[PDB]
Amino acid sequence: TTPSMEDYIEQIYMLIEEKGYARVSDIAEALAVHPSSVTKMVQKLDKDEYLIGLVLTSKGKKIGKRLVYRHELLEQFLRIIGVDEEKIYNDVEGIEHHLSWNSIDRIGDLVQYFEEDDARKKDLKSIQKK
Amino acid sequence: TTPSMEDYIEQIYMLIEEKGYARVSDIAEALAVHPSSVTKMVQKLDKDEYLIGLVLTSKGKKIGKRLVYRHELLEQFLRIIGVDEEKIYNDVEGIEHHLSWNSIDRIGDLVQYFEEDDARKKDLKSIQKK
Ligand SMILES: [Mn+2]
Ligand SMILES: [Mn+2]
Ligand SMILES: [Mn+2]
Ligand SMILES: [Mn+2]
Repeated sequence: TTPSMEDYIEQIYMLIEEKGYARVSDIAEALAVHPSSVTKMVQKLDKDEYLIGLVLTSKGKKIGKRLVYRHELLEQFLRIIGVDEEKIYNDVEGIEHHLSWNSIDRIGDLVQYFEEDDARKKDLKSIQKK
Repeated sequence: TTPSMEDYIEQIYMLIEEKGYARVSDIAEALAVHPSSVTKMVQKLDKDEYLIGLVLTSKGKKIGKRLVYRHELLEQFLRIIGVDEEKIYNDVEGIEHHLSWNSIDRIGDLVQYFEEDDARKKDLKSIQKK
């Protein structure tokens, strides 16, 4: 659909999960945008049936859950392959909305690959040493 | 060094390697943008000393070479993990300029990990089957 719209749904979903609701102020503060800009996006999200304070439609909820899943999987992926922890978040934030579901699912299989045998993680770590 | 600037340097570097030179028209066609947009960017890259008959400076060449390496490595990464070939290019294009060097290097180690022992690739493929 749209990276910005997705980023908003992701943030709105997280806020609802964290607080039980999503205030415009909290959205604007989390995205570091002006509250007026949030107002415009919300009205658009409303028109597109992602939501109706504000409440997500089942359509918006399904997307939010997917976006959180993708963010979490990507952090786990970068963490597993050894990226410095402090750099993981910004990298995930910048690539998460530009990956196809095919890539996401293959990354999921990759994470599973390393999780079923610690020897694989060690072998990968050895390569980093080289 | 914005993502847009990097994408232009990447394209300019590729055109020079492919044809021996980079015409505004070819850059405009490759990026699917208006020539005025290209001109504005080129003037900016000139001001920032990446280029000067578009000719890259050593600064621009170093970056261009890195960007091509990164693009190729990212395609190999998605390829190795099983992403459908047809979807690889668009994914790489959208994430390549949003990954830290730390992530790129660890992805490089990951690619090396699979390339050095095909048994690892087979094991990864078995998981995709589950
Ligand atoms: Mn996001
Ligand atoms: Mn995220
Ligand atoms: Mn690019
Ligand atoms: Mn590229």
